[PDB]
Amino acid sequence: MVRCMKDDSKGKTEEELSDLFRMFDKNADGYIDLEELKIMLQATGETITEDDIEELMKDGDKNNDGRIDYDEFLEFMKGVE
Ligand SMILES: [Ca+2]
Ligand SMILES: [Ca+2]
Repeated sequence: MVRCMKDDSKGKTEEELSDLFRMFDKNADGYIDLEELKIMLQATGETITEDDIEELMKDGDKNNDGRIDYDEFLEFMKGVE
């Protein structure tokens, strides 16, 4: 039958991935760049270099536009290896 609260629909769809994108973003505009990503990366303990970040954007970018967005993230996260 039909429920009220409906706590069965617990499927990890793209709806949940949309949040992961905002985490990486700095100002939450919808796109990510080496400069922006370099900021969030600074929080990490290890000392990453500007060159090391280029690798993250290289494989992270699928539209060869230079930045990463929801469409790119959903594609990058949906099977990185
Ligand atoms: Ca952004
Ligand atoms: Ca792209």
